[PDB]
Amino acid sequence: MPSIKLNSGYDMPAVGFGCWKVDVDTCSEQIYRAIKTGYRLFDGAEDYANEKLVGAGVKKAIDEGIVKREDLFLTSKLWNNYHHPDNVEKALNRTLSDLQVDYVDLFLIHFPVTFKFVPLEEKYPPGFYCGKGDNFDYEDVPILETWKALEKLVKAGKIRSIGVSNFPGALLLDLLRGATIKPSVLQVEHHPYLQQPRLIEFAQSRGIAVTAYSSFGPQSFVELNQGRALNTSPLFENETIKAIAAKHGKSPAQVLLRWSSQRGIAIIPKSNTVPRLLENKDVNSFDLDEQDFADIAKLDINLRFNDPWDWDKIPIFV
Repeated sequence: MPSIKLNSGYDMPAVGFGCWKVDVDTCSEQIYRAIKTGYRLFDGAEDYANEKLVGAGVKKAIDEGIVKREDLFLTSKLWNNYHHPDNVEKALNRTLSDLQVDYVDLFLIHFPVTFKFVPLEEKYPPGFYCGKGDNFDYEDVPILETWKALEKLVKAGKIRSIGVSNFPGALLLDLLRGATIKPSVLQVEHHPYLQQPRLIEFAQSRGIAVTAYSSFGPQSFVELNQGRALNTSPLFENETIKAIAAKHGKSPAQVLLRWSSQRGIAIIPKSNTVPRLLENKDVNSFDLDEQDFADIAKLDINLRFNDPWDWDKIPIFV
């Protein structure tokens, strides 16, 4: 129901359905199911390797008359091999073709990292393959060159709003100096173990909407192993989160999502189950108070789960 007005003039649903890590074999049906339930924003990306599957679910729902295209907010993200201005449109055309749509509502630069271009006929999506066997290889395309190509695509009608994912403050600040169309959205890893409060305040002060990912902190096998190795509890089991949930008669999941949604940050949880699907859609049924916000703020330990340093020592967050 609630909406964030982007600096581009369009309304972005505050609560969306996250397509990152969705089960491949049920993806189309979950998308359809989610539209039927009332979800309108779908947060996707070229790297998720499921945009055809998302487009088929979307297609089904539009065909049965449940929603019109203009009612949906489809986000995709430009992958790291496609930053050169010759190639940004090739990537975006594949997204649009996969999604079976004529525009996307939001197209983000996925990471400030420039992998060497790989033809889409060779491998798609390429992931960490950079055309040099198992080795990473990079190309010298400044962020602003990519941004200017995105701007061109906005003016060509293929994208409504553009933004960035996984940008630190200094890089976002420098982008703002060269941008003609300002970034509308900043999407970052955001949970009580990685709060980055000055980054949030910065983005919000410039009228940039913030979308959180990984609102639940560690969830994958690897992230929960790290957690155990660090003697750090999963957020669902964290004593502060459980105390606040108990206090409000709510689940830890609901406290985690509300923490963000109450501060005006967009959320895109994986809702892979009809129980989660309905709980995650009604997160705004209670308000955290000032003491809750103070208790949660103490949890910040700068624990970052999504770090290109881990890929190839790429210094994005250093």
